[PDB]
Amino acid sequence: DAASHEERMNNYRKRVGRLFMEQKAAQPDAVKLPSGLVFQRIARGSGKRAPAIDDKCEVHYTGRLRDGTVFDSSRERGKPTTFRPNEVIKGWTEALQLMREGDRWRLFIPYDLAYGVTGGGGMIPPYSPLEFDVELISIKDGGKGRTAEEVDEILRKAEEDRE
Ligand SMILES: C[C@@H](c1ccccn1)N1C[C@H](CO)[C@H]2CCC[C@@H](C1=O)N2S(=O)(=O)c1cc(Cl)cc(Cl)c1
Repeated sequence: DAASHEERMNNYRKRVGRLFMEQKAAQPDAVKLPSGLVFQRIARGSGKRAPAIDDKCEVHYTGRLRDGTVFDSSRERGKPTTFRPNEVIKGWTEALQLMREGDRWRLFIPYDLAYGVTGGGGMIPPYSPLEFDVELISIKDGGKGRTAEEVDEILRKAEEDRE
């Protein structure tokens, strides 16, 4: 019945999403944080501060589903896409606060740090991990969050803690 089929499909989505996240975490240069957020660095920026929770950030991004299909991007929006960490999904909240201006990272966000069991916007199904290419162009008024030194402490610990 439709209700048992819904349960089966959500168990399927949960299982294959977990597989995706384990594969991305296993990449030789991927870094996994305690929350389950995984990232690969693409470029290192020259900025010296990360944004605070409420700093306005201009981000150039592309979002992909776990099959690789692009579902959103700055390019499609036309105008500059700006966000505060406290406005966005938890995986972005966490990543932005560990990025400085000019950083470009590939994020692999487990479903519980994205849209969870609900999904979103009619194109992100329940239980989806998400992949993003994120470049932090600028933080309005410079950045009031972590210093580069503090960011480096956190990210070095996560590299060193790799299982
Ligand atoms: C602000 C927040 C949000 C979510 C749901 C309702 C209202 N606001 N939000 C959306 C922004 C786009 O404004 C975008 C980029 C930042 C991360 C994430 C995000 O946290 N997504 S997204 O790429 O995952 C995404 C999700 C959906 Cl539902 C649809 C699309 Cl087209 C793209």
